[PDB]
Amino acid sequence: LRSNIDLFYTPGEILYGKRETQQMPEVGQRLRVGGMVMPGSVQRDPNSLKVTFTIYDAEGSVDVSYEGILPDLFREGQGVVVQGELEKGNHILAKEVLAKHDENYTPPEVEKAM
Repeated sequence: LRSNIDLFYTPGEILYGKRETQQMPEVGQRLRVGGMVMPGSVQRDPNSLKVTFTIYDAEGSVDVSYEGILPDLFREGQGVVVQGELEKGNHILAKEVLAKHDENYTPPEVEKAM
């Protein structure tokens, strides 16, 4: 199947199969995944920007480690997007976390590489 940039999964598709059976990701790879943050799941380090949360949908759930400056929109019970790398089973090392605030990403060849 095609569409969008990169690939993507969900908290069903990382466990059950990508939207039919297209493949499963590598425990060695980078990927992206939307899901709804479970309430209460978001632990954050009392002294650090580390997070641990779970994201689910009407199907299954996955865990997320993130560490860093979290979207100020990110909330307990909204439909976020993760991206980063597969940890082990159904857990993602997020590398950014996004709060479905549309997002766009300006490339290099505009800012200071015109």
